[PDB]
Amino acid sequence: MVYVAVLANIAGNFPALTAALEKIEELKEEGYEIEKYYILGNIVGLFPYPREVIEAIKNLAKTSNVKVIRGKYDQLIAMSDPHAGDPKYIDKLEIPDHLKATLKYTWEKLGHEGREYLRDLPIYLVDKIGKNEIFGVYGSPVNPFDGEILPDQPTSYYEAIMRPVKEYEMLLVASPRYPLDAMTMYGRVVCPGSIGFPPAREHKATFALVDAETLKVKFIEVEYDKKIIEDRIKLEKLPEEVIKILYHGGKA
Amino acid sequence: MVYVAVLANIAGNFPALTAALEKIEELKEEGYEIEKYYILGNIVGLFPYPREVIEAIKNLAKTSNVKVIRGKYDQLIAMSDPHAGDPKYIDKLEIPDHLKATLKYTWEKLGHEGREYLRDLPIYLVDKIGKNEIFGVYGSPVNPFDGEILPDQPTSYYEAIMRPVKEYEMLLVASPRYPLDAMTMYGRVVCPGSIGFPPAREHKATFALVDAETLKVKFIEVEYDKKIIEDRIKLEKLPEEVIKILYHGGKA
Ligand code: NA
Ligand code: NA
Repeated sequence: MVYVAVLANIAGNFPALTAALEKIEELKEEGYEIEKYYILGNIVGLFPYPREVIEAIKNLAKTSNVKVIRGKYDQLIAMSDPHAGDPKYIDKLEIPDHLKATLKYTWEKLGHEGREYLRDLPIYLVDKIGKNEIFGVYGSPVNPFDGEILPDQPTSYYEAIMRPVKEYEMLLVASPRYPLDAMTMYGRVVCPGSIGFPPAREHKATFALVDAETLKVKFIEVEYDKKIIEDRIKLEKLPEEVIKILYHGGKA
Repeated sequence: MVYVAVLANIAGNFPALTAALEKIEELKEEGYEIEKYYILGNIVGLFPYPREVIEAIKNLAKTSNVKVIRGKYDQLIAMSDPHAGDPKYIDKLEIPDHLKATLKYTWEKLGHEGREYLRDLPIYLVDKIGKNEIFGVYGSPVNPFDGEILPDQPTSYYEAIMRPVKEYEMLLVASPRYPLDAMTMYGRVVCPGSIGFPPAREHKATFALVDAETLKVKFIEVEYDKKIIEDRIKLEKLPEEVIKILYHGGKA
């Protein structure tokens, strides 16, 4: 049958992304036919593989239908003056010291072409899975980049969030960080989980496959190598906090 | 020919809305074919005619194709607990004093049925005006409710704002509060003007008619009676500050 692959929060973690894409190639040998991909942010920003992540997405988009939308971290980079000489503007932003470091590094490594790529990324996902209209945004409908839809809340919580977008059958968001599939009277609120941004310990690249016909959601978890990411963080001189996030999780 | 009427920022000003609608009816008698209406927020919130504004729209929706989206003020009311006994939460919001007064007034005057109506209002407008896809939001694509797009800026300013929504031919926003029609390489950024929220002195109910085939924008200005609004403000014991905004304009 046919499913739509939904991924989110790669956050510059190339190994996690590669593991996920390879699992998908394998599932296609298992009866899954994947007509298109939805990739929610953050795309880059935390882990040291910004260029490899974008290249992998660009390559996928050439042979498959890929719709990508930017996340908070992507926007913090894209919003900078196009010909800024450095990422110093970041030191004034109200964000943790560790994020300031990774964002600066990302800004630099991306170069002008990488930064322009982020600037071309849409903010909103408006498409249909099957014959069903769906809407997608990084944070929440009320606030695209700073809004946070929490996982583990009662149906009433999700019902109120879905109301403003009740014309859509499904709302796709990245902020919950964990697999979420909440049916409400106004439609379903869904989070595919997190690809490369660990929410806690023993993180596994997580994403979702949604049935284009029935809209049912299946969540997939795939292991990836954290040691090579740890080594890269060290080699690149990034904050120890980034390693702590890798193994114990952290919030956006 | 055929046009789509675009209105924004009624802000509870029934007399202004009535004047605009009546002008539309006159233009129809003059050969203007109106296919549908787009009514961007703020619907209610500042002036004392919340119930009458909603009733006028509802009746319009009965006979014509009308799509409405909420604005900042509408959201501040809709976000409240469905069974709160008063609008006291508003006093703790970081908004000017006069707005607390008018929002609380609006909250109670709306009644449960009125507030529920705002809660059903979509946040985003996604439609086609002919073969042209369009997107609409109150503030800005980056921040739906708090985002502000300025008028009278260089093309480069609007270009950067259109880029994240470049999949659409036209972006409709209310925040500029003045007629705006800026063409960029990524599409046009348009503001129909303000229907009932004066940005300055001698304000006239302003809206736009968009050519359903050429996407050409025509702005219309209509006069309405401010004295009856002033009198209503006084009768309802609302801030003198609202009368000030009425004749000298005020900011959202
Ligand atoms: Na729905
Ligand atoms: Na465009």
